[PDB]
Amino acid sequence: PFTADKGKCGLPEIFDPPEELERKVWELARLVWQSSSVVFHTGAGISTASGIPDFRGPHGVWTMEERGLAPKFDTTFESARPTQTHMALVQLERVGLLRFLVSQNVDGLHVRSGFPRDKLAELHGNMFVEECAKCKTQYVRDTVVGTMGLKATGRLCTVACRGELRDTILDWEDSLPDRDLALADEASRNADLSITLGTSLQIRPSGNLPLATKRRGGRLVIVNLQPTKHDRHADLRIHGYVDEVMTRLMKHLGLEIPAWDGPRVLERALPPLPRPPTPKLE
Ligand SMILES: Nc1ncnc2c1ncn2[C@@H]1O[C@H](COP(=O)(O)OP(=O)(O)OC[C@H]2O[C@H](O)[C@H](O)[C@@H]2O)[C@@H](O)[C@H]1O
Ligand SMILES: Nc1ccc(S(=O)(=O)N2CCN(Cc3ccc(-c4ccccc4F)s3)CC2)cc1S(N)(=O)=O
Ligand SMILES: [Cl-]
Ligand SMILES: [Cl-]
Ligand SMILES: [Zn+2]
Repeated sequence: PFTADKGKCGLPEIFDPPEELERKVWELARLVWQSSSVVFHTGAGISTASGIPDFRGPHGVWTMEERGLAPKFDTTFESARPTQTHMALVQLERVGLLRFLVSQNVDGLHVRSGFPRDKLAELHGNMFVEECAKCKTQYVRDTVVGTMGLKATGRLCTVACRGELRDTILDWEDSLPDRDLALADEASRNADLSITLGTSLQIRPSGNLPLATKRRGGRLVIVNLQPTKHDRHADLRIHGYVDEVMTRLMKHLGLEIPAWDGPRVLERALPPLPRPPTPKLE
């Protein structure tokens, strides 16, 4: 916990030039069109444009620790708004173009964006979510649960139980939730397209799940400013700001990015909406 390996921190950013970027986002559009089963994998990089610093980027929580500096928040977790990328992923699921979303983010923002919980794996837990130790019932709070490390928050269960409520934030030693990880693994293995968004993929087993798509001929796309662990294994790497890549993709796919209504919780995916007809590819 003092000595916990924090991986490689503050590696240089790569920026694809605009023509190369435009050409790579079109090829990402082509792979989404061809894919039966698209799984998205998200890391702290999708929440940097909403004021929340990442871990290993130039101004990351671990990077600044290594240099004896403090990370800088431009928001509270509570006042944080989902990004363009968060709202793009909401819409891609609604029109049936995303099968499953796996996130390492504890920032609560996929849930607040209105993303269906039944298509989300929160591998490292959720700051707004507490769980009953007895009935395993989860509560999505409008404020951050004040503890970390699967501790007692001080509230009791209201299930028609008085079970002790605990946070969902894994400590370094704590293994991933069996339900979320099993569902993340399954969706990853069965995917023909895995797209990683603002993750450096350095955490096991979180960062290895996109590799499971590569078995039986699936395609891997990494979108990230820095190198990631699995750059070698990727069919397509896109070095740009994830908001720019996702707005450009959504425009190629015929899809508008929807308004955020403010914080809302959807437990179960609604029936799919109409989507644009597919272009002729080959
Ligand atoms: N706007 C942006 N657009 C694209 N990429 C970005 C952007 N901003 C940052 N990045 C990139 O996004 C990447 C973010 O990678 P990391 O910072 O390792 O976060 P994780 O989600 O992988 O951390 C996993 C766990 O490790 C921790 O201990 C916690 O337990 C976490 O849950 C960087 O390479 C940035 O270059
Ligand atoms: N970007 C960022 C920066 C800070 C926070 S946080 O202040 O809410 N807080 C959260 C817990 N960590 C400590 C950890 C303890 C155990 C860890 C761990 C669990 C499993 C597998 C590997 C692991 F390393 S990490 C400190 C920051 C949140 C984010 S966000 N947008 O949610 O990703
Ligand atoms: Cl904090
Ligand atoms: Cl819908
Ligand atoms: Zn209970």
